[PDB]
Amino acid sequence: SMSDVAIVKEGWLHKRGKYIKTWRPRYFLLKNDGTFIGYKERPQDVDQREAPLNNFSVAQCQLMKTERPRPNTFIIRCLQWTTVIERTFHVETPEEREEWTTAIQTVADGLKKQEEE
Ligand SMILES: O=P(O)(O)O[C@H]1[C@H](O)[C@@H](OP(=O)(O)O)[C@H](OP(=O)(O)O)[C@@H](OP(=O)(O)O)[C@H]1O
Repeated sequence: SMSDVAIVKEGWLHKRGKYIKTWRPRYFLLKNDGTFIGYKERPQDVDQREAPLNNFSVAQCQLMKTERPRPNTFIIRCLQWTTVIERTFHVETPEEREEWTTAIQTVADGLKKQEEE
């Protein structure tokens, strides 16, 4: 339950439009349970956390790193019921990128191990 109610990583990143190719600021939270919730601003109190901007599952995903159109870009491709969603993000260093990427992967491995048994 409670590990399964925790926050793995949170912080700001750039999120690119699907179609309108602009980077936009989002405060994101990586949850143990596999949800990835994003916000316009860093969610102030608890009450603000309850109106998110972005919401997807990242248990069952591919973590890909790219250097276009910006260095330290990454793409998350994650299964979402019957379809995949792909989302493109950006951070200032490859080391930040590598930390975000490794943390997402940590959440997914957590749950792949639970599905196995
Ligand atoms: O702005 P454009 O390029 O037209 O494409 C939008 C944005 O990328 C949205 O990201 P953001 O909401 O951060 O602005 C995204 O929301 P999600 O990534 O949360 O799904 C929309 O997905 P849909 O509403 O799901 O179709 C996608 O259609």
